[PDB]
Amino acid sequence: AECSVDIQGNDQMQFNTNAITVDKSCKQFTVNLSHPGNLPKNVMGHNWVLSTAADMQGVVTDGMASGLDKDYLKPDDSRVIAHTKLIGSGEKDSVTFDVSKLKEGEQYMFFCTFPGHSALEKGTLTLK
Ligand SMILES: [Cu+2]
Repeated sequence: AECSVDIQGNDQMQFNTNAITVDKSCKQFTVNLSHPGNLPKNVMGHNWVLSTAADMQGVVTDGMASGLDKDYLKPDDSRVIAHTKLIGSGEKDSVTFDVSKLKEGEQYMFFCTFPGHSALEKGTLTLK
């Protein structure tokens, strides 16, 4: 949509897109994560996290390492640019971020930090 994307995380851990293109015109960008299916947060929770492609592994490891209670995102982790909370089936959440935080020509990956989910739930964000 205009400066927004509606992305989904389903019970067979996949995202409904794998490519997000944020236009330079947008001053803010909004992602609305929604979760269809019936499998609950502790078994198939999802979240939308944004970092540079280089930082990704690290955010994922230190988030995995931090636990359900901390929604698998290490607290005040400087590498995560924007993130939603972890949601189970039937939940929704959105995050708007400053597009001026995205550097032109850098590689940004979006992903889900919940254990084992990044292997299929992750894609690219490109700021044109
Ligand atoms: Cu996930």
